[PDB]
Amino acid sequence: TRPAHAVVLGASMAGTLAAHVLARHVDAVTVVERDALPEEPQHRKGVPQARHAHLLWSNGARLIEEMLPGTTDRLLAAGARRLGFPEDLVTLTGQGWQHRFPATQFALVASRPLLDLTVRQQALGADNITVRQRTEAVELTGSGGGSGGRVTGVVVRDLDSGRQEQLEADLVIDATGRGSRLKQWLAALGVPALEEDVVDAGVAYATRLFKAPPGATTHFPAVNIAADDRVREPGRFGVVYPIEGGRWLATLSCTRGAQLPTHEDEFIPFAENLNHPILADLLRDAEPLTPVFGSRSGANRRLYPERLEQWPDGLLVIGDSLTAFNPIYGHGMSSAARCATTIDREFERSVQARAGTRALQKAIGAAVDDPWILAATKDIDYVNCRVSATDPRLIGVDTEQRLRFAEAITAASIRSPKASEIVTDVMSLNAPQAELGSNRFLMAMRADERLPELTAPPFLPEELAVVGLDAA
Amino acid sequence: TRPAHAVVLGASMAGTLAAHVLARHVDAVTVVERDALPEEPQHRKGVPQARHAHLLWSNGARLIEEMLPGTTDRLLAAGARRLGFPEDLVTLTGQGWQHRFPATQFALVASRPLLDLTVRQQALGADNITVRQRTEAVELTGSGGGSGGRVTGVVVRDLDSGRQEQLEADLVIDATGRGSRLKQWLAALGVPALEEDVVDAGVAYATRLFKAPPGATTHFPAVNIAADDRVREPGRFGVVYPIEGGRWLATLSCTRGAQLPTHEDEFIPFAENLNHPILADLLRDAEPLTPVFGSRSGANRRLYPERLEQWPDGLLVIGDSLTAFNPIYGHGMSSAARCATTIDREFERSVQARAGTRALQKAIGAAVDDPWILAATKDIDYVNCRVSATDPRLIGVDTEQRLRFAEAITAASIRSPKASEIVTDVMSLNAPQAELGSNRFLMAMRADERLPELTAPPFLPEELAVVGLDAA
Ligand SMILES: Cc1cc2nc3c(=O)[nH]c(=O)nc-3n(C[C@H](O)[C@H](O)[C@H](O)COP(=O)(O)OP(=O)(O)OC[C@H]3O[C@@H](n4cnc5c(N)ncnc54)[C@H](O)[C@@H]3O)c2cc1C
Ligand SMILES: Cc1cc2nc3c(=O)[nH]c(=O)nc-3n(C[C@H](O)[C@H](O)[C@H](O)COP(=O)(O)OP(=O)(O)OC[C@H]3O[C@@H](n4cnc5c(N)ncnc54)[C@H](O)[C@@H]3O)c2cc1C
Ligand SMILES: CC(=O)OC/C=C(\C)CC[C@@H]1O[C@@]1(C)CC[C@H]1OC1(C)C
Ligand SMILES: [Cl-]
Repeated sequence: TRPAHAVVLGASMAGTLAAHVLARHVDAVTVVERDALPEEPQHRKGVPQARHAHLLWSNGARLIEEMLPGTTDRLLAAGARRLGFPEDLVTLTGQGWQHRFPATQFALVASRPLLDLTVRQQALGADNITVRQRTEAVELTGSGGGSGGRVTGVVVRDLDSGRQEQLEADLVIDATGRGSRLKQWLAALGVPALEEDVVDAGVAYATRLFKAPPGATTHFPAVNIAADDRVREPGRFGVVYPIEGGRWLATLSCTRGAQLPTHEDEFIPFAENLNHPILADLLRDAEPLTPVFGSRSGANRRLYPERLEQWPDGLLVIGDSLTAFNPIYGHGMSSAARCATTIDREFERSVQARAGTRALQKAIGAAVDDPWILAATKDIDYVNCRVSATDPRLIGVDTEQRLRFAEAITAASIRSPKASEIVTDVMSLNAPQAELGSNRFLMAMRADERLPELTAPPFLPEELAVVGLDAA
Repeated sequence: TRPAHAVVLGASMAGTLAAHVLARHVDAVTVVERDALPEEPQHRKGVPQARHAHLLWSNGARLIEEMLPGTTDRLLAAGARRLGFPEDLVTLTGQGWQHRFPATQFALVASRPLLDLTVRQQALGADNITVRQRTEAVELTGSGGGSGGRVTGVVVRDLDSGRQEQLEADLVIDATGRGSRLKQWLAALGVPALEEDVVDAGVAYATRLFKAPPGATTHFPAVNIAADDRVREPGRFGVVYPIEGGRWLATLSCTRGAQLPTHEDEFIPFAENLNHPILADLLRDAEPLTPVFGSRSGANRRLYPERLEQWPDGLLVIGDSLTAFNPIYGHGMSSAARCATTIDREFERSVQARAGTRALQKAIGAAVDDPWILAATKDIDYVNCRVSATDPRLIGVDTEQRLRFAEAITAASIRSPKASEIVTDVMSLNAPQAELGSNRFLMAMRADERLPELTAPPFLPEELAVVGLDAA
């Protein structure tokens, strides 16, 4: 019969959205969150990635807006900014500067804790959602492997008390992020291991918060230095996004074989050694507000529970636990919104053999293919890249043809409007990566006008005035 | 690599939309249509159903509008009407008259040949679609059976000539309607027979065109008379929709075990023996413009090429040939729009070893599940219904439970606004039928007000003035 009680494990983006949606179809929804959840925008041990820059692409923004009307207006009231792509950015690519064509896509930019709090507020207010903060999921109960295994509940442990308790449920949602022990829990229940694709370029991040020159959060574009020669050299990148409170979030990145700034005095010299020193120039005399924060969670890994015949009934895995991506492309939250979107849209059809949770998990798997195959294609050809994947779209490919086509796509997007719009659709997770091989894109790539090469970064004079620069 | 030439077999609703969509992804697209296609709105031997009432539910209309912008305005320019449900209809159900709540869904109503021509106009004009009229596809070429056979092309026969040239293609789409020889073509090439669910209530139709009282096509609602019972007696129904040209399209229907008006003189007496004589009264002094047209195509059929592992590469089946429904629910065209919509949205992702066509056919099959189980559930329990199906949602269900819930839904839909909106979402193919078992709907069914039972059909006095009637 219908599920009556659902336990969502984890209360970050994936868990929160899935819990809000399940509450519409399930009588009772418990959320099990290890951390205490602040009622003020504040960092916390469970989401350490929140220290680094976070783009909410249009896909995620529009999907969240549909689940939770008013969330965008609430975020912008709080000082968030809607960056239009490519209009509101100064971007250096491997092929040159991006012409700031009129915005055809957008991302919402803000400190991640502000976005998390604003979503929790809109989503977890429901009467039939009980969130148990300071509570840790320890393992899953039930049988597994063979014939017809199912998950019956979850053993949770109060952290402030230390007591343990078995929490029974008809449905269990693992949303415990990239560091999920699902594999451990599954081995405990006697479930055979899952298929796992991995494309790991060894990306790491180093981030500092800065106080921005007055007005730069609204009248100065974001600046991104994303040039790369993947097969010869490890990548080195840098970004400066505006966030709320007149602040600049500056995030530097590299791939395996390169070295990030460990100390504060090494931050600027890394931005100086990029293909253009604009970032070092912008941050030279900005006031630093934090030390350097680091992250090493940059690998593209994807589990395939939809392929496991022994997948236990009543168990779903969403978010970073199901599949996590190279954050340079900023799709983690959008694909979290996708998983909750999919649960909302296939739940009723799936509960009418409990082939309904394996149907849910199958629809969920399809929903996250777009960010997986985008990040895996871009990263697969880096020098030193660790690759362990069965995806035929990656393994049996003529690599030099792949990079020649990669350079063509970038060369078209930076200097031709029709080719730029399609790329932003893919970059904003609103169109599949395969659209860039479509005849439509091939004809835009060939027939559209190509503006001249920008010799200097395309800043408006006003914009250089806001930060006290001119010339290049 | 990508397919280069696609042959769409059939140029009705399914074929035309698929041809327009394939043309966006395929360099060359030929459509093979048996009939000659008129440039003026006219009936034709290939679409004999066009004589009978045709509702374009909101689902189909919005899908067509997105693929072919401007089609809605063109239809209404031609005199079509957008019926708002339930506001613009006078409907008798098994549980009483439907309260004309403000419209929460809509259908486009017009003569089917008018809809056919204006969609062909918007769709087949493309540079890379050549339509060869008066040409019949007779059988398929290629390999087949065992491992992974493929279809190489189609043997076509020029009709005005007697000629018989083979037309090769990378992809072939069977859109030849309910009376397609697909099964013959597949058996000849050695592919095993496909799974087929059928729930056939023996539905037949009898239709007459009438000239409507001046203004009634704009200021008088559609009138729908739907019989109550199913388990004791065959159903007897009638509807009168306004169509373009100040005309009334009147279509009467019954299920197996009843007798339809076969000739002209028993039309009125059949609408006279319905549970309310409003239909016979409305056409008593109207001018009949046609003789009575008949149809016996009322069976719910669903093929499962997504289930056949021996399904030939490069072959797709869409439209009525893939799955056909009891037209009382008016979803055939909406499910055609879905099939081309699904092709358009997963073509690029799937042809990227033709493991892509079997993915397309799986995506298409999912798109047509909603009308299938929306047409099979209502019909499954009719007297005399012949059923041969593997669908667990029909075979393993408590008959009295299905019936008890059916009347509860209708009793709620006719007298409660919140319950009415959800039902119209489902009936207009905008929500899966499983939504009517949702917690959302169950609490709408229980918490929303129930207006008093309507004693008389709910015509406004103004409306009866337009047609010269009064009383009940
Ligand atoms: C450096 C970096 C930059 C990123 N930038 C972007 C970006 O620009 N845009 C974007 O869209 N995405 C970005 N991402 C990805 C994004 O942060 C995640 O995809 C997003 O947070 C969704 O993760 P999640 O909800 O699945 O789990 P997480 O966000 O990782 O959270 C897991 C939650 O589960 C809880 N939990 C864990 N274990 C247990 C347990 N045993 N019991 C109870 N609770 C538990 C944790 O406390 C936490 O609250 C970035 C990621 C990184 C690392
Ligand atoms: C009585 C009745 C009422 C209906 N009412 C509604 C309604 O209210 N709403 C709704 O949405 N749907 C309704 N339908 C269904 C709707 O008519 C169809 O679903 C719709 O026309 C889509 O069909 P199709 O394009 O797949 O094939 P069809 O419309 O049946 O057309 C098949 C085409 O293929 C061609 N063809 C066939 N064989 C060959 C061959 N060997 N070689 C070449 N060409 C060939 C034919 O000439 C024709 O052009 C109704 C159907 C019937 C029978
Ligand atoms: C980096 C490379 O060659 O990999 C292939 C590139 C692909 C598949 C598309 C990515 C776009 O080329 C990028 C990186 C430029 C877009 C940015 O200008 C923005 C701000 C819209
Ligand atoms: Cl991190």
